[PDB]
Amino acid sequence: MSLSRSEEMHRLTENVYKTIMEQFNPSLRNFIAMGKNYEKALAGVTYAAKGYFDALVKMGELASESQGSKELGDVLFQMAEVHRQIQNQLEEMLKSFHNELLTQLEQKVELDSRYLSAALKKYQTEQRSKGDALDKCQAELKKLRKKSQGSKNPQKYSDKELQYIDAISNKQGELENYVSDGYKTALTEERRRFCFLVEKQCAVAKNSAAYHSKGKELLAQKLPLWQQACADPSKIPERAVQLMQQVA
Amino acid sequence: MSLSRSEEMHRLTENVYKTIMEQFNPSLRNFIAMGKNYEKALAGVTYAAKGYFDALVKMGELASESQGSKELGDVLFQMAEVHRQIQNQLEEMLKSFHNELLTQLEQKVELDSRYLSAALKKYQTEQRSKGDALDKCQAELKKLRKKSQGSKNPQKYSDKELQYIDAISNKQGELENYVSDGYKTALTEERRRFCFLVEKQCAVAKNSAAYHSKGKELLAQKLPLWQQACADPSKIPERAVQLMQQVA
Repeated sequence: MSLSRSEEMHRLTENVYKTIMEQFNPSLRNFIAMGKNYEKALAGVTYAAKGYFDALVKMGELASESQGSKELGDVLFQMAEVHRQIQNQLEEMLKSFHNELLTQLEQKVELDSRYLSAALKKYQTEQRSKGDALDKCQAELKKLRKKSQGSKNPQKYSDKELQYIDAISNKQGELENYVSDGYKTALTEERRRFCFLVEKQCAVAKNSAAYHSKGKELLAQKLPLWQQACADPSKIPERAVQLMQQVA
Repeated sequence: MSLSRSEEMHRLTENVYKTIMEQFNPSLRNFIAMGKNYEKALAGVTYAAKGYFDALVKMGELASESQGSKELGDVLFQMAEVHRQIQNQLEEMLKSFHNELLTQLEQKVELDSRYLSAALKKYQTEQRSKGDALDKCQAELKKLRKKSQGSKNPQKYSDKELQYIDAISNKQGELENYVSDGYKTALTEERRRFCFLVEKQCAVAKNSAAYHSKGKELLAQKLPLWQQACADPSKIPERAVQLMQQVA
């Protein structure tokens, strides 16, 4: 009963390590690879966005120097400025994505390769030698019982038999305790790794939220004004109207 | 005066067309090229993000199948879902950036490349023609005024002079109206081009704001729940606590 249940925990414990080594960590390596690709792609946007908003600033310059669209100069400059602020918050999340998520997860899989192997082998080696010491102890008592039973004075050898019964109970206790500790440890190892992944994700999501809220905020202020500014393409500047009046 | 002012307005009108052709359109062509680069960079994020979120879903599956982190499966699945909805808004801005901004601006430069030259030529030709017609009338008056002295019936002379003065002021009105209308038209041409650019950018920014506000909203409501879910990496599942109790 205690044996059955203990051997089951032993199986469960082994399955946990096997699952981390064979499923969790290889899938996590793929997640990391996919994340490096994502980082590469987002970083690619950085450079491209800058030549875009530089080109936009250039149109703002031309507008500044125009005969009748000078107002649209500052509008174009503020469109570029809004981006500059947004793209900066992006770069903040990109730094945290690299430094806090990717680097930390990579360091963790790297450590695990030797750690999990070693931790498993140590568990297996010790669990086995504890079982073996118990088995040997049980065989020793069984021999002693066969000897004492077929003897005129069975009482004589019983003090050693009682001592053997104690040793057996202690060893069985030690084995069961070792197995239940190993099982709690295995579960803790499994859970800490999922939790760390979720923790790292939350960290970048907090940076994404700050990035998006900044984007929303800056556009809410500026967009109605930009929409109003370009709203009348037929608008002649005062100087031009005065000039036309002079030729009249 | 009016003729030197009219000539000045002629200069300013030619300057507008020259500036559009020599500065605005070549700079807009660079802006379009930079836009295409920005577009390809954004397109590169699309499938990189999909690979990353799919890898996150795989981690969610493992968590679902785990011995003691099952509730983190749902957390990981919903991170991918939030990612996906946000990425979907980015794709709508990408769509309109292409279909509306880049496509429509390119259409505009291409029209100018074939026709603006002709609008200028037409204006220049009609302006010169109206200027020649005024010059002719003024010459006729000047010629008449050489035989002004000494003639009989100064009244019949005045009647002739009045016909020439009327012809002149008619031709002068025509030229000056043509030149002020030309100047107003050139200013409107310049302004329309700048306004259209600003208008296209406003349409993209509106899509950007929808994207940012979506990210902020979804993250505002899910993030607290994500942060709490992984807040205890040492939690042992109930079934396991009972298992260990049974043995001991």
